[PDB]
This record gives sequence, C-alpha cells and structure tokens, in this order.
Amino acid sequence: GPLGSPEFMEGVLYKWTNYLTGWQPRWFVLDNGILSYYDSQDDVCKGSKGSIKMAVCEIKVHSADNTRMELIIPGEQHFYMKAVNAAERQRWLVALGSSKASLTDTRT
Repeated sequence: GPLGSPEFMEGVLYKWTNYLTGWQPRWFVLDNGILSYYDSQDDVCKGSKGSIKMAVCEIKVHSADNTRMELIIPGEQHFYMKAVNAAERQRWLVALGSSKASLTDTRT
C-alpha cells in the first residue's frame, strides 16, 4: 500500500441509500487510520460530525480488482463503498487496504 509517499487519501464513494434515490456520492477522507465522512469538501473544514475508525472497522478487500469494497464496523456498520473505477478503487485500497492487512482488535 503506502510506501514512502504520505499515507493520505481523499475523494468520494458510492453509498446506497434507498431504491427510490438510487445511489448518492459522499465525501470520505482517510487520515491517521481513521476514515471520516463529510457532506462536502467545505464541510470537512467545519469539523467531523462522525467518522469510521478503521482500526476497529474492516475494509473488505479480497483479490478481484474492481470498484466494490465493504466497510464493516460492529454496531453501526452496513457501509458499502464503491469508487469511480477499479483504479480509483485501488487508490482507496492503498490507504484502506493497508489497514486491513494485520489490523488490531478482534476481527471477523
């Protein structure tokens, strides 16, 4: 994953809401082992209202290189994330996937 270059990642992901609404892009940034969500980029500066703690949350990454990844945090969870394309997904995989590999606390 992150090698030498600063381990920072930012962008949006597909988030499922309802069948009527379809899909809604939401803003996510990976920093310091925490994956935080915001309403927009400007909203980031206001201060996070909520975040996903990667050290306690699994980013589900297997092998198939494509946009589909899953975030599971026991209690809240049910976060499905999908990038623009598999390449974009790989960017998230660089920051997030490194967290998966030998992560803390009781997993699975």
